[PDB]
Amino acid sequence: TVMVNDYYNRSTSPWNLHRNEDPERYPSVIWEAKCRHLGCINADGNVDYHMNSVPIQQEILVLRREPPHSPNSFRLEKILVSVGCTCVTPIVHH
Amino acid sequence: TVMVNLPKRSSDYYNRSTSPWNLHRNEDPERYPSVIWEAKCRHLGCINADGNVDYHMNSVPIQQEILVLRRFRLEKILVSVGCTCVTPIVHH
Ligand SMILES: Clc1ncc(NCc2ccccc2)cc1-c1cccc2ncccc12
Ligand SMILES: Clc1ncc(NCc2ccccc2)cc1-c1cccc2ncccc12
Repeated sequence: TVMVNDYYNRSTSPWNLHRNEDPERYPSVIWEAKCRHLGCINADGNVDYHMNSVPIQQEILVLRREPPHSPNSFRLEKILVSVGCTCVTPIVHH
Repeated sequence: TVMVNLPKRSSDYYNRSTSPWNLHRNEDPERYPSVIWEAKCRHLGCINADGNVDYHMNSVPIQQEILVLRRFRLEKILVSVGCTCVTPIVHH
């Protein structure tokens, strides 16, 4: 316990941004990515299913009000967020 | 003033991507967490169907704003989490 005071439009695996809001959380608003397509954009600008768009996830630190509905008392929490998309081969080498 | 009660690589996307990336160690002993693993794109370009680097396309890092604790105050920093492939800006 302590005291405390456009490029994605040009991607071959493009995404949209989605508002993730939670007043019981700091930061209250987190911008999450959702891939537009299951395939990737090929050279003619069409979705190609020989490759797949996949979201990249990241574990983010967050402050959660503890106990519920407290203006100045928080607990440190980790959550998983989608930060963007990449284009991958659908097969795995494992 | 508020009261606060107090790295791995588990996905294979980094290697399966047309914009693959490596991880670099970002360490700060007066910070929580002290170690963060940041992505860096492997190539300037992206991998084509033949397995070769296409220098016309661009590999670019995906950044995310994250919360860290510094010796105790709260700070927001930007971190690279992966890379995507984009078509370049080719007009004014
Ligand atoms: Cl410009 C382009 N070039 C290649 C690809 N995918 C193929 C590829 C990926 C990696 C390495 C080699 C080749 C896609 C696009 C592309 C992206 C976004 C919008 C587009 N709108 C119209 C036309 C193309 C678009
Ligand atoms: Cl399998 C493959 N297929 C297509 C691409 N990029 C072209 C493309 C992108 C988007 C839409 C259409 C076409 C790249 C790869 C590829 C990716 C990763 C490693 C590889 N290692 C060897 C050979 C290919 C590899």
